[PDB]
Amino acid sequence: MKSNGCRYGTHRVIEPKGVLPQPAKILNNDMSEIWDNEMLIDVIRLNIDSASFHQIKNKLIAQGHQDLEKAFAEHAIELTNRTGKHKNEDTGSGGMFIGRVAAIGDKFEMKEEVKVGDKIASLVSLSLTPLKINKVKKVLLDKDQMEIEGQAILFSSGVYAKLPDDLDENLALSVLDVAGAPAQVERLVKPDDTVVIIGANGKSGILCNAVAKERAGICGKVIGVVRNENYIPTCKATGCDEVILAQATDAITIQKEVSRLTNGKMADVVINVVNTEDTELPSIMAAKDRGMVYFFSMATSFTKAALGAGGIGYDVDMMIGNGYAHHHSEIALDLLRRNSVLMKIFKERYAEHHH
Amino acid sequence: MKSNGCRYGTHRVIEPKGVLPQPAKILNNDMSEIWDNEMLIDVIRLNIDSASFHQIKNKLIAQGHQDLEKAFAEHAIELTNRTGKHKNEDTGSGGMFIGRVAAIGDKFEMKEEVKVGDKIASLVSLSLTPLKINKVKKVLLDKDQMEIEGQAILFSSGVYAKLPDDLDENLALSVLDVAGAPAQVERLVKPDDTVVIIGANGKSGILCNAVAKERAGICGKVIGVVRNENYIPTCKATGCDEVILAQATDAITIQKEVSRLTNGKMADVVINVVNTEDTELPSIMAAKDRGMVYFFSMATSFTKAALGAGGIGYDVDMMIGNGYAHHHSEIALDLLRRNSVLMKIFKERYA
Ligand SMILES: NC(=O)c1ccc[n+]([C@@H]2O[C@H](COP(=O)([O-])OP(=O)(O)OC[C@H]3O[C@@H](n4cnc5c(N)ncnc54)[C@H](OP(=O)(O)O)[C@@H]3O)[C@@H](O)[C@H]2O)c1
Ligand SMILES: [Cl-]
Ligand SMILES: [Cl-]
Repeated sequence: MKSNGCRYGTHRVIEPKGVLPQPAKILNNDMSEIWDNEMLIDVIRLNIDSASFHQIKNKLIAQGHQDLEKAFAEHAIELTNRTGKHKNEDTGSGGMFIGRVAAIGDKFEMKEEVKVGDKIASLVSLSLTPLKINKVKKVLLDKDQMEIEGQAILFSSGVYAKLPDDLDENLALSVLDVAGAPAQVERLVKPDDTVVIIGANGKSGILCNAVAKERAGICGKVIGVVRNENYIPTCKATGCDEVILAQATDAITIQKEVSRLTNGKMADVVINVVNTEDTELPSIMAAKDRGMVYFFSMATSFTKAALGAGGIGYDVDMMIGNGYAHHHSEIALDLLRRNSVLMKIFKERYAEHHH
Repeated sequence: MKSNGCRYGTHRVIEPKGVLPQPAKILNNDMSEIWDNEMLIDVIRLNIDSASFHQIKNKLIAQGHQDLEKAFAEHAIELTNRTGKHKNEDTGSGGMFIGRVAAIGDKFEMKEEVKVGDKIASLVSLSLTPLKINKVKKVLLDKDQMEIEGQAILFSSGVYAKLPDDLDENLALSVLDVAGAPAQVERLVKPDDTVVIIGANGKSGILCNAVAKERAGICGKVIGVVRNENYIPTCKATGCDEVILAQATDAITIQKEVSRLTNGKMADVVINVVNTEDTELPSIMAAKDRGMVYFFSMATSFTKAALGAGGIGYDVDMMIGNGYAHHHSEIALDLLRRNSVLMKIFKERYA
């Protein structure tokens, strides 16, 4: 194993030469030998980023491909062979994965105690991970996941977690992919706050609904936004006091409905968890003056948010959703254990149980 | 005056019929009749964004033509008369306009007090501004300016300011262009904070250096980051206690040098104002734990920031720098009037 390993894994970077793995366009996908403080994982399953999966899927369809599950599998193997990593070349987003530890480097900065063989989750993005895909066993088009056989590198700077034993690996894969959303909502929402959750039926949305109502309290107000009337009971069961039916791209409808529901006061906090483009301005226009707009979505464009707010004279704080926060995996899992409505939904949507 | 006017400009949106003036491709430029909540202005000069004027030029050179200034005019007439606005259809950008108020709507949400015939600067992009161009008088290459004889609409949600009576027109516009940056930094910097300003030598950077030192005060520490050793005196003159020499795209150098100047404590606040790509992680890696990173540059990539920080286990807050903040014009003009060193550099650079 090579000796002088950058904990950020600059030694894997190929192009351009002076940037770190995530902004890098091409990384080193050679698992023949690892560096001194890397880590090798035999990859079970990829959870591609929802904003990315949705963009690739719509790309393959516009390209006219016949068997999406095959077209997607080819899309993965091709891009990972050419770039070294599954980073979407149009959105910049990645995803995460679960696997079994193959090789711990001599100087790997062991955080959580894991030995060779343990089954862990890479909570850092696929947008920075050197990944080799040998075969794609299965594409799950409606769950953003891919069973594969392959290997990936964890740098000593990366975030990882030994899988909980109380849940199945696929439910754990799903909750951990968005564990940063409820952790951040816990910090943003104060008692008596009005919170608007745009994309409230989604995977991170239903966790944010619940945490938002816990934090805002009996006299706070949680408002979900969805475009399918069938989602309304789930949004209310997971925390929403009110639900607006609107396209997340519809700024004028969302602003009028939030205004009506709040006597013109609008929202202290807006949480954006959709996976499509052009929802920046609708998110901004739901916020009270000097309110907080937290963009968790990887379909967010920095330019549409910045110029969207400025163009209409909105002075609101606009945050870039950080998928990492300290203890987020513990905080997310604790939310599931405390909330059985949420645990039931997650198992039904993302786990593979029997009866 | 047409009633039921939308403060956001939707009533002047033609294509697509579901989004706001900014992302829309087609706008209505009929200045024959304005809405009750609008302001008609007589545009004197069009100040196209550098990257847009450095695209209409580098496209017309290919098809030949003549003069280049004579071809930019033709392009703008066609774009504004068809699209309804001067938003580039490739870079998606547009600068600002100066001119004189011609009509004030009855129910218009007046911000700064102006009258008919006052000379205003628009603080929203041309990318959302209904614009009609009757004739171009001159096209100022390399300065990105366009004298015209046209009119433009500001919506009740627009932002504008009257030109100062006590500062050069070009000096004031140059500072109005970046006024959102020092206004927002004075909210983020607390007393005794370590602040790192990446791009400390630029136009918005020296404004941020000064605000950062004022707010952080005698026992705080302001650290500039520049690529060129000739920039150190300017940074110090405008507030940096220290300057780091490094390429903005070099996270590992910047991180080691900030650890050096701070005994490994790093920055409570990192301010990024370089207009160059791949500077997200270099900005993040200068922050201490649970520190704040402010991205003001349009070169920022949302996913590079979000997935940069999460990818390395950095629990820092990251903010999209708004080009607008309440009273930002007055806040930046007052910063210039209070700070003579800053004022002199500005007049020397942009007047
Ligand atoms: N910051 C990070 O590190 C990080 C990590 C993971 C995820 N993310 C981002 O967070 C977002 C949510 O992730 P997720 O796993 O929760 O995704 P998800 O399960 O697919 O949820 C997306 C939700 O958005 C809704 N939606 C999308 N477009 C809409 C529109 N135009 N109008 C109304 N609703 C719309 C969808 O409802 P429909 O059924 O109506 O489409 C769905 O409920 C994604 O953008 C993802 O990229 C970021
Ligand atoms: Cl612009
Ligand atoms: Cl404090």
